[PDB]
Amino acid sequence: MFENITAAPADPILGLADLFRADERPGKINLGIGLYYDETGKIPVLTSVKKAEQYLLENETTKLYLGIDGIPEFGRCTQELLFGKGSALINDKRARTAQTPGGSGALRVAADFLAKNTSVKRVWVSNPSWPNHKSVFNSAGLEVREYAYYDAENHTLDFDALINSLNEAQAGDVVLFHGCCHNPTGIDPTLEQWQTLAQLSVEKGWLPLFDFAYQGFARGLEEDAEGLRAFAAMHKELIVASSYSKNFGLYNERVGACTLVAADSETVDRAFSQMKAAIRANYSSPPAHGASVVATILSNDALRAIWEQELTDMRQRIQRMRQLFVNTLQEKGANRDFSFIIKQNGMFSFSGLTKEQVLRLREEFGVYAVASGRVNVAGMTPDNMAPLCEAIVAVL
Amino acid sequence: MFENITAAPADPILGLADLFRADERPGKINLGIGLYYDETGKIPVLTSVKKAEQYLLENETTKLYLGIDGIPEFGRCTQELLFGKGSALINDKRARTAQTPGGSGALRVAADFLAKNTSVKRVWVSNPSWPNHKSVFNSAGLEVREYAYYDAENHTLDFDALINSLNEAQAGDVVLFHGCCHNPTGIDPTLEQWQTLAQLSVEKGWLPLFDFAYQGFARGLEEDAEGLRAFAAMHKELIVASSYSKNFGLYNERVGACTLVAADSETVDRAFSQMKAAIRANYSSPPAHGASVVATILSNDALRAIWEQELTDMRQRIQRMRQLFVNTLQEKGANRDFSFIIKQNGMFSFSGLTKEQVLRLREEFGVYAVASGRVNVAGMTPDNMAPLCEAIVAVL
Ligand SMILES: Cc1ncc(COP(=O)(O)O)c(CN[C@@H](Cc2ccc(O)cc2)C(=O)O)c1O
Ligand SMILES: Cc1ncc(COP(=O)(O)O)c(CN[C@@H](Cc2ccc(O)cc2)C(=O)O)c1O
Repeated sequence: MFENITAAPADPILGLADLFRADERPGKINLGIGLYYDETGKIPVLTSVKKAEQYLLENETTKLYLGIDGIPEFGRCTQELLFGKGSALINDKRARTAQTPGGSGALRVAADFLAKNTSVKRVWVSNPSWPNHKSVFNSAGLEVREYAYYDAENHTLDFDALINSLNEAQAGDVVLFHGCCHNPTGIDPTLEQWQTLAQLSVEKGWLPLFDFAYQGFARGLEEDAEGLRAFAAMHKELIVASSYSKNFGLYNERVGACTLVAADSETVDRAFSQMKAAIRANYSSPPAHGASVVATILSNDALRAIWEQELTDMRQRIQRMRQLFVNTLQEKGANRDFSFIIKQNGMFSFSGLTKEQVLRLREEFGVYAVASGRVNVAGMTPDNMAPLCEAIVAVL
Repeated sequence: MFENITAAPADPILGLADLFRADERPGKINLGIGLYYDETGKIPVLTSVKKAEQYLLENETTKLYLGIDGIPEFGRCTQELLFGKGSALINDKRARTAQTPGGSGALRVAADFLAKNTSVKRVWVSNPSWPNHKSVFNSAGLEVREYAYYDAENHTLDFDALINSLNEAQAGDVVLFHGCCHNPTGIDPTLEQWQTLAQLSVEKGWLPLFDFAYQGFARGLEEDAEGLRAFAAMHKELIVASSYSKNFGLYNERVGACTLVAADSETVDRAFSQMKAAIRANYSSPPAHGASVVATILSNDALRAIWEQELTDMRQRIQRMRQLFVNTLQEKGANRDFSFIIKQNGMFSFSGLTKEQVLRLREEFGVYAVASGRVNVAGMTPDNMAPLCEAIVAVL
């Protein structure tokens, strides 16, 4: 049976890892995958989480199957964190949430729900975009089409080119928006541009699906949900695929949520029921550990207090490593003017290096960036800066 | 968008939980979902588990993304428990293993891999079978045909209707077997009956797909893997969906595995890149806790030793709950002769009860079995024995 099977091509991102993990060179830097690092070059486990885990250790009496929808309380929490204190979405009981294996699994769940229970045939995804967006959607049968976004020549959001693109989307189409910290550009639309698309997309008849894997690294919690919050006000229906792998450091435990919002509760209920079935034929029920951490924390004032500060801390060191990055570039002999890098939010930076640059940075200096020229600021440290900035400077 | 969505009818097993949960009558018993219970009727967390968790607590420095295929250890270990320490398979590097969100997720990973890369068209699954095999396979767009298996009248494995109903299996079809502990019958083919099927399947050109989710509750670890190991000798190609949910009480952390057998290293290799690819479009990478807890315990002679006993002890108490069940049954009324029960393996028993019988125990006595009339031995205790045996008796 498998004599004919053909070797697939590796994950452009995740596959880099393997590569990295294999060079035996000394000074190898890894600006690949989006991992938050600390000053001392490591991927710590936050403190609020070890505290959460200890609590679990001494408190857990069973490993009982969770519901298909996970821990209720983790849901309440995701919602509040998503919509706000006493939103009508919550007051109206218009949202139903499901704990899933990461934000990558909230996607896959969404798209099996859409295709099986809807008339959705197409999903529009920005250009550029997170390479897995397509494969996820494709796998559920859906067609993926791309809209314009990124003004190369000037490092922004080309609004009108964006708008003009989406004028080709039929009603009933699904439009895919990154909540904040666009991956991999780092550019995000103002509150007005969100208010815009918000009105538009309502008139145009689109289904908006928000990929929110970074609440907290742009400006902060409550303010990084604005776009999303503008949308909710308008729409009767929407879907959000959220991740807690970056803001809780829980990468390998897989914590995320799939939120569904309908016109009302009777609906949402009916609709949610089908979502479950989508799960039940996938993985059945979600993993406990990681999500129980999340609720525990979000539920406790002290622990929360602690986590929030851990967050703002992660964010601030990033904002720091970015200023530091250009400065040194500048101070190191860099052709281009990189200051547009200080206009990008989140863990990355859409560098501007060509495929052959990124290819050379690696074979020749041991540096590791995604071929799009995506660079992970969070992987930058005062101890690697110089050497880093020197290789780049040599390849430019 | 969601205005015409048809509510779905709930999972037949998990759905039962909901009902149990919301029921308020004091003496309610729950013989539904396959969860191991203790003398006092709790679903305790194994000592070897707690122990390994502690270890992780103290020693975990990171939550870094696992690989697509998970913890190498975890795999290396799974194949061993699957094929046996010395096995050629291992020595021939013909197996590849991916850590997954349970036995469910492995099933699904199997389906999405087949579907997408094989030209497999139909999957054959017993009658009766576990109700999710269908849903899983369908959702991958596969045809589910049934083979015959259980001989009601004398409660047994009719090898005859078995062999005859599979005569229509086609070459390239996929035959699906429960390695041991048949859910929901509890009847298994003998090493001989196994030796034979292995012979056919070869001769008739089938892809066997083993569903192993209870290794250790029949006879014991190595004993229960006979059928599988017989197959492994003959076959060149094989698929195995394993789960640790029951033998390690890890129900809610989703731990199981998917093993791919091929003729050679190169093959399995190519063929596994494809599998990974299928993983990347679903959930990305596996959840770490639970699996880490398994490699921990299986790589440590000591905790291992502690493990193998908690298991042995779970089995023993089950077998005791069996012989006590019939004993109290007879000794309490019973027209029927339930003596065939003692001949079933694992947590359940195909009771021989009526749809309308289980509807009444539930409604009138708080008892909770599945509709097929499948009862959990494991959810039986010395304290509840009487009261259950009374209602069952009053509905005969
Ligand atoms: C925008 C975006 N959305 C979702 C995800 C996946 O999040 P999880 O919660 O499932 O981890 C990511 C992840 N992006 C990171 C990490 C990653 C993970 C898997 C694969 O295949 C590739 C990358 C990244 O490297 O950009 C998003 O970025
Ligand atoms: C026969 C069978 N095969 C596989 C599995 C996989 O369970 P995992 O928890 O490892 O994924 C099971 C488990 N079935 C139990 C519990 C259950 C699980 C999911 C759903 O939807 C319903 C019940 C059972 O009671 O049969 C098998 O049983």
